[PDB]
Amino acid sequence: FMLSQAMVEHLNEQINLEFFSSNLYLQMSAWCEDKGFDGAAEFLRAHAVEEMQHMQRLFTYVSETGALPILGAIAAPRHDFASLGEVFRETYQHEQKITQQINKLAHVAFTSQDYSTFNFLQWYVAEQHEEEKLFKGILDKLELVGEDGKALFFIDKDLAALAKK
Amino acid sequence: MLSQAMVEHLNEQINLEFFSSNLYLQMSAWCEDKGFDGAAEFLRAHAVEEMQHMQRLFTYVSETGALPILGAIAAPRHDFASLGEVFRETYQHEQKITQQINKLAHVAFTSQDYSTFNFLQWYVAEQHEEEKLFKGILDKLELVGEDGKALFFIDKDLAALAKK
Amino acid sequence: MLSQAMVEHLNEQINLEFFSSNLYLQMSAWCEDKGFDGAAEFLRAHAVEEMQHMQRLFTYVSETGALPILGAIAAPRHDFASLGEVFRETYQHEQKITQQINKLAHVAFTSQDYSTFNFLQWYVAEQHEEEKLFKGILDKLELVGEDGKALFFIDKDLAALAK
Amino acid sequence: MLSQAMVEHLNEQINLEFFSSNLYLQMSAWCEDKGFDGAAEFLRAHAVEEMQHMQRLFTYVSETGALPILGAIAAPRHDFASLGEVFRETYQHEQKITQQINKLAHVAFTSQDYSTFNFLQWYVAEQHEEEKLFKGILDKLELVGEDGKALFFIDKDLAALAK
Amino acid sequence: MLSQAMVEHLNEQINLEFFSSNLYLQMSAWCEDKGFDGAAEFLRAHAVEEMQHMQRLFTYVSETGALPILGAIAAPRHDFASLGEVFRETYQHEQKITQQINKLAHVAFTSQDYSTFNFLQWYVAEQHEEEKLFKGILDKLELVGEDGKALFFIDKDLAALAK
Amino acid sequence: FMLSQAMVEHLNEQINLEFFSSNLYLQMSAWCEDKGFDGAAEFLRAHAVEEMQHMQRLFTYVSETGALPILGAIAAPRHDFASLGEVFRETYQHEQKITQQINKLAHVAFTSQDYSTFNFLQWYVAEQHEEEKLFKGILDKLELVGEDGKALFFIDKDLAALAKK
Amino acid sequence: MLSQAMVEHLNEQINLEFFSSNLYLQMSAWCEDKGFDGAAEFLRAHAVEEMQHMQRLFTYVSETGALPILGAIAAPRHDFASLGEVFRETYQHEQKITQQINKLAHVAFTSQDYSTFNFLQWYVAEQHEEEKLFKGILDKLELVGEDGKALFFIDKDLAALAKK
Repeated sequence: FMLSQAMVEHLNEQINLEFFSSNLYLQMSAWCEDKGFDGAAEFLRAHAVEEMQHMQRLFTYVSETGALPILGAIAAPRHDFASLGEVFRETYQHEQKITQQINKLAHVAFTSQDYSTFNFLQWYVAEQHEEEKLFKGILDKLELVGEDGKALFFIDKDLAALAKK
Repeated sequence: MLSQAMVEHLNEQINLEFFSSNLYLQMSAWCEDKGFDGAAEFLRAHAVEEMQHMQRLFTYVSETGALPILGAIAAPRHDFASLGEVFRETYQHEQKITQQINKLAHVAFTSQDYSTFNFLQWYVAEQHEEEKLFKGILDKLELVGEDGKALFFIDKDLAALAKK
Repeated sequence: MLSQAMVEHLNEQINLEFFSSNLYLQMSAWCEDKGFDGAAEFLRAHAVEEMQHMQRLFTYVSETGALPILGAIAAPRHDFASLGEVFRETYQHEQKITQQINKLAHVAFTSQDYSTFNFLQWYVAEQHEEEKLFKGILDKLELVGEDGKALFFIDKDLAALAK
Repeated sequence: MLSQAMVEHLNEQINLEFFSSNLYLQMSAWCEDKGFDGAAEFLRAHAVEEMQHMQRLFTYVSETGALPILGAIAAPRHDFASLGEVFRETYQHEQKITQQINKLAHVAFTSQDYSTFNFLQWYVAEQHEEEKLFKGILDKLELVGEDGKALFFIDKDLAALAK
Repeated sequence: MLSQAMVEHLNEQINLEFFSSNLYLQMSAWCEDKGFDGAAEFLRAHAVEEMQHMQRLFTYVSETGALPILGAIAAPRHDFASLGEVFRETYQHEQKITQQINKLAHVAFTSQDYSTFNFLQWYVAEQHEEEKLFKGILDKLELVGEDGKALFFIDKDLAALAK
Repeated sequence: FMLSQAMVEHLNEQINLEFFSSNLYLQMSAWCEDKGFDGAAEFLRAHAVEEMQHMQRLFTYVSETGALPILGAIAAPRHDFASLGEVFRETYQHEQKITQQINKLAHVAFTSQDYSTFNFLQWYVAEQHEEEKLFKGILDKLELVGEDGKALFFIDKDLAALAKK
Repeated sequence: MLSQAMVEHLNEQINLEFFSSNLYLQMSAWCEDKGFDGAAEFLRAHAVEEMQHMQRLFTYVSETGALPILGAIAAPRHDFASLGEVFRETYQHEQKITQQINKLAHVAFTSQDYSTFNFLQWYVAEQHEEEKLFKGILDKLELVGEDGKALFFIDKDLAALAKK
């Protein structure tokens, strides 16, 4: 009753998206590991964990309103990538998609006067702000040093450091 | 290292473990929705542990030099007729996992993949624990029955079980 | 500066919160009278909590430069049929408060009073918590029933919730 | 679920372990009776250890859902010729236990009962330890002989081993 | 020096205590098999306690200079009708042990074996404790009944008693 | 009596192999040091020490069964290598040989129903799992950054770090 | 730096030290096999220390810029007629080492390799200790003889000696 039926559906859709996102990042981390980029792998693995916490936070919110969060089938994430650079370009694009989705979600909550859900989404709005700075910076590195083996060797070390942080 | 067949089997188990976690998570939501917070807390913790079983296997495959593949995770059922059905289903599900681990252990052995056989022993031990735990819950339902007051007390026990 | 109308909206909410507090205090006394000390304890603490919601708004209004005004507070109902009714009434009441909070929020936004909208966010969040809490109690009544033994055990859960 | 046959194998081992414990306790009493307190202490602790091996198996069987069954326990020998014989009998007995454990392990594996195989690994390891321990005592008897002064010093080593 | 007859009395009690321990262990397994983990835990600890009573007597006999003798231990009953029967059997059994202890005490006194009489005083005291404990459990069964919900709550009390 | 005579022989053979392996790694470390790769040297030196502990653990196990472990003559390890990369390629190959030997050992223990020795070898089975990930990662580094002087300079620093770990 | 001749001599000593460690290790196994655990513990510790003497020398050669070369390590004998023979052999072996260190010290001096002469002083001091220790063990055997009870007590002393 606290959530409109249409809002429960939007939130459930975001829950499934976040879940898939976590799995994509995890699958990507396995690619990096496979290709000898352990720093990238550690970074993406931690990022997958955090995305799973985003999904969990939504799942919990939905239940707390008295509605029923519902996981559907999670699609199989892509597992073959061309290069480390492509992995992080795909991640950046994917994060932009997430930001766009969270923003649409906020707009819907607002235009329907669901101030509670609007209030709830502020955490995500803020969190996606941090994400884009982080992932753009990685692309800026690749742009700066290039994508030859030596460049990737050093970038991989910076990713290892970002993970521990 | 790992045979291609072994990699496929391990990836299938990684996928099942992921599904299992999602099943327990979905179940915890039904429990909470119906007011069984103890059950919901217990199931949530189990969904976390199952996700760690998933990760451990994922990491093992990677460490052998193979590429683990998550695949598509099936949708878990999201409705149950009663709290009893929830835990009858968890029990049957855990037996399935135990059976699947055993087959895997068998495939590892019969192909002389002793490293994988050794790895799988942690899971073999864990499932022994899992089965005692869930059988004990069914035993409770059987004992007190499944009326409202019964479930009320069983739910309290579940909340206690969750805290550890 | 708060609009003349917004001051009136806030002042009315101050009055509603005050009455809400007294309603819960009166209910706690019914509970204690009928031997439900767990329930009395819980509602007693809830009445205090609500008095704090009142105070927070009162202070906000004062700090904007406006004058909060406590009107007259109606007498709360003191006659209830059963413990179940007490908690159904409370859940219903909490839903009314939630709705009033949402209206205030909407009027603040509509007014481009971003300050008051911001301020009300604490309340929006609190009400999310409150409804989960009270629906949980109705669920327990539903599960266990409303016979004597049932109420006996629910009252225990209420005392624990109180702590 | 443990096979009907595996339950019987485990139950029989439970019984063997129980008797083994009693055998060592009875031997400890012979030792104390003959003035070998070191040896009595050592065997007494060994009887407790063996009772624990028993309990571990008993609990395993119960936890699988099956029913462990303590049968009747035969009376252990209480008449021994000498301290040397006591410890030769124990070494021989430990070898029998080791062999039974290995058979159980083999039956578990053969059955594709990977759970019980896994469980038995603790026992396989323990028996490795035990045989080194008991062979060490026979070696000492061999080295020193079995005259009174000899036994006097060996008994001291046994008390120390007990700690 | 213990009389030939007193050694036999003590040895027989050693055997009874051993069987008593095994009886309680077997019962604990029935309990766990039927889903009464509280009861299993309680009886399991009680079996250990009884094994200690056994050991204490065993040691006493040895320390007098006599030879304790573990005879054969019969198989305990493993088939019970219900939790209630398990605990009625235990209370009955404890009463038998109490009576045997009293007979031993009387034979010791009659023999002017003041040493053994003195020794048995620990047991006389323990049995006083034990009977209060076990009668308390029968009283609870009487109060609550033996339906499923009843047993559910009694099992909780047993687990607590175990701690 | 606990070990079959054939098993004592297999275990003694593994003991001599482990000993030679330790010495090979030690000799390799001296080559790295000689060629100015102190990080590699520190790494290989520590690896030689650990292999000596593997051998020691087997030696002790054999004695504990009541059999007699026997060291034969240890062959002279190769001391002339072409490059750092060859050193680590040889190490990786050698580690694969060790893994294969441990596996054959496990199979023999099993097929002869020596569950005690089978149980004992599980430690080695697990340990060799770790080894191959470690040494493959080193080859992946060489593959990534190349084998020019600058590349080896940076790889040598990573090996120094792996050693302290 | 080091003359080629000096490098050869040092490498030969590295090889002897490795062998020595293996001899004591092999001996410790015979001791344990015959039930002399004290002797086996004492000899095991000595095998560890000898392996450190090896390493110290290995590191010195490397540090001078030369390449130390391990060579093939001879097989140590693995059987002995009695515990007494074990320790008569250890004594003779230690004297050989002492003699070899002295020759080395002499070669260092006579070629004015003062750095190597200085390095070798640690070994010169250590062998003085070694000889007191092992001579003292023979003195024990001589004193109590080599019957079973004698060896039993000597073995206890050896276990004590090992603990430090």
